[PDB]
Amino acid sequence: TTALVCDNGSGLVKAGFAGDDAPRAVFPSIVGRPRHQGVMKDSYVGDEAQSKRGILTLKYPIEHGIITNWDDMEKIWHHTFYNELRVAPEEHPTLLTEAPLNPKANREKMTQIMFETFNVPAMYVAIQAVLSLYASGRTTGIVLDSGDGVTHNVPIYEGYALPHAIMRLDLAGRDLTDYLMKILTERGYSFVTTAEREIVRDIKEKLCYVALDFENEMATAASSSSLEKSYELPDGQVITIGNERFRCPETLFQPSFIGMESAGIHETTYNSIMKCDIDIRKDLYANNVMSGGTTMYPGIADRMQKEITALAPSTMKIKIIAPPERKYSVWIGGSILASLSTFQQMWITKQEYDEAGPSIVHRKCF
Amino acid sequence: TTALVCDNGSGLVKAGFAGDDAPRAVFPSIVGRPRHKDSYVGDEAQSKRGILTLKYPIEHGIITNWDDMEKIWHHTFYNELRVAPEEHPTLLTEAPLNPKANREKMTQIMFETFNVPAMYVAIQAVLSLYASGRTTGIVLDSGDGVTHNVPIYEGYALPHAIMRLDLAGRDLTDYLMKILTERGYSFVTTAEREIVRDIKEKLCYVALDFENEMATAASSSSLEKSYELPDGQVITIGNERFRCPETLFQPSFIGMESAGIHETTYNSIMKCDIDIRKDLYANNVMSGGTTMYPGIADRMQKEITALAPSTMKIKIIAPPERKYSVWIGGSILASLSTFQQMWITKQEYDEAGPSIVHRKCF
Ligand SMILES: Nc1ncnc2c1ncn2[C@@H]1O[C@H](COP(=O)(O)OP(=O)(O)OP(=O)(O)O)[C@@H](O)[C@H]1O
Ligand SMILES: Nc1ncnc2c1ncn2[C@@H]1O[C@H](COP(=O)(O)OP(=O)(O)OP(=O)(O)O)[C@@H](O)[C@H]1O
Ligand SMILES: [Ca+2]
Ligand SMILES: [Ca+2]
Repeated sequence: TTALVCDNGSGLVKAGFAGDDAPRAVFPSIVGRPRHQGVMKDSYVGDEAQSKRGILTLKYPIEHGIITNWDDMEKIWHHTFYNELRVAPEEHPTLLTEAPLNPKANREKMTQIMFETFNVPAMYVAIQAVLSLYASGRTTGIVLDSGDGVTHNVPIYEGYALPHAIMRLDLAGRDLTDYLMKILTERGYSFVTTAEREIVRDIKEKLCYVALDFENEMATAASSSSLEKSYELPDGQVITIGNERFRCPETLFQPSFIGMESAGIHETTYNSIMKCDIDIRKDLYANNVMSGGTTMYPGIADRMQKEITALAPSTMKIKIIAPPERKYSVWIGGSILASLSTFQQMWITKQEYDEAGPSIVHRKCF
Repeated sequence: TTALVCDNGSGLVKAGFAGDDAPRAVFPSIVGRPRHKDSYVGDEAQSKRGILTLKYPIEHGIITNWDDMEKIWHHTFYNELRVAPEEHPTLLTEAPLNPKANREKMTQIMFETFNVPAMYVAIQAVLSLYASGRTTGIVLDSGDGVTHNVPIYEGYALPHAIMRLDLAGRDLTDYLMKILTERGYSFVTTAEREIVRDIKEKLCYVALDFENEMATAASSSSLEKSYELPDGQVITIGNERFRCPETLFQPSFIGMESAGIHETTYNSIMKCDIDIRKDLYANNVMSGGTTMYPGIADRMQKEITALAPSTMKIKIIAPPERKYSVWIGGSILASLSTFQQMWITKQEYDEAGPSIVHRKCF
């Protein structure tokens, strides 16, 4: 009996089979329906909704990690089981993930749908950051999770997230793509359409990096061509990318670049640690673990180590852990968790759900 | 707000307040009712035994008489602890392999009969293990009514591997009575049973080599101890001292064909995966009143060494507190910050019902 792991994000669904080192299916968390359906019942999910976007209204059922459109979330889950993983959900225990401050009612609804619409034999809901931390081989540390829609700091002590100390930055991967489009248009190129967004996304993921000292790099890029990289557009046209390589992800450290007054990710990290008890801060500073697609920039751990060092006590041991496989560490932590012997008894079974109802899900220990 | 901890056993209730180092209330787990209405509990039921029919609501650790158990809980709250139970979260304990229906009924009664604001049910052996500073190990819990081995891996009792010996302290008392009577004394009445219990708890010990000690005992008087009876007669107890608890290792002494406590320990380990066997062998924790005999840890060490692979590191931990370690584990646990999260609340119970209790995590 193979368990399933589904990590539902704001931008991407990551789904697959417990025991694997990577999600088998990764696709856009988008549902499309024909314009004016409901005021006048077809629907499309992920790459297909995107490819058929022309007369569909496209929606993201999860916003900042939290499910907000239930009907469309059902379509995402259905598609995930039957089209992407090609499984009968009633044959498999299914681990799902949730965002840092997911309301109880939300968790209960997810639970009801899994058992009553999908008929899963068993399920579990884990905190995304705790899974990432587990994947890094720890039960204590502070997770920076930067995805497509939202960025969170989640301090965890001996297995337990500290909810009072969670910090949020309302910017992540999709904002960085849009800003790369903006500033790259400003050079003289034109990146504005949805096809051009796809290209820009590929540039972001291939050529961007976090500057160790931002002002030294701006100067270098202005002095020399040494920081410049070639890039071939789908049509064979080669173009050149300079300081926008590192200005784009600089937004995480300086959200003012997209007109936001929020604290950059180094500040959210510090702030989150400072909300925690002095007795555990040393442990958190030494176990700063980065996760999510938007932590993937070369140079980001180096830059964070520099910033945290500036904010923290002079003698604090600081360490930033950025695992190569951090892009899907939330999913991989789930894969690990759902595969080990000790967790077998942690699943919530259909019989338990039948006797207790959905609030059974809250009594949870991973 | 102070949480209550009630560890209900077959022979004794141990009850008190979390944060305390020991239970404030320890009394017999007995309810008496007139022979032909009022019921009495514990010491008062005993003082009235001549006009009451006395019953033990818990047998081998499992609650079997529910009306009488409700009387014990009521008396514990109101008369022993002097608390209104609707003002305190309450941690209760349970036997290994306590049935699900039983655990649910306990929960129902706490919320619906005693109106507790919150409660929890913890496995006795897990609490003992926790009190000793461990989350993996094998507990031997020997009480008044039953003996169990409970192997525990990272906080979780492994139910397929739990072993039981249907003899414990009350059996050893009776047996001491019998063999003292055979020596020529006579201990038959209930008054004489209390005397013999005192002798058992004061003068018995577990021999390292039984057959050597018997030979020593017949040889000289060097193992004889004097004991003043309440009336002031001084009697002599000899190989009595160690024959009595030898029953733990040799249940045949009282006509039982079951495995002794060294064999149940070993058998329990061997029902567990090889992956954790070394850690179990190194972390044998003794708990319960009937593990108090001087000599018992050394004798276990010997017996387990003989059964285990010759190279295996063996360690038997017998905390001086072990008579109340279940209770003390509960006290420690219920005082922790992170435990406030783990209580089942009345609102949770109202939403889910009694089956909510099983998703426990202590
Ligand atoms: N190598 C990379 N470099 C930079 N960005 C990347 C890289 N790989 C992925 N990303 C970005 O990461 C984002 C997807 O990450 P992730 O799956 O962690 O987010 P999510 O779970 O969908 O969203 P959220 O956690 O905000 O709800 C996309 O914006 C993607 O463009
Ligand atoms: N020092 C001692 N030496 C020997 N036996 C002792 C000693 N102290 C207590 N006992 C015995 O321990 C028994 C009670 O232990 P405990 O409270 O652990 O049992 P219980 O929880 O009531 O029963 P059970 O665990 O079997 O349901 C009594 O039979 C008592 O005589
Ligand atoms: Ca995510
Ligand atoms: Ca007991």
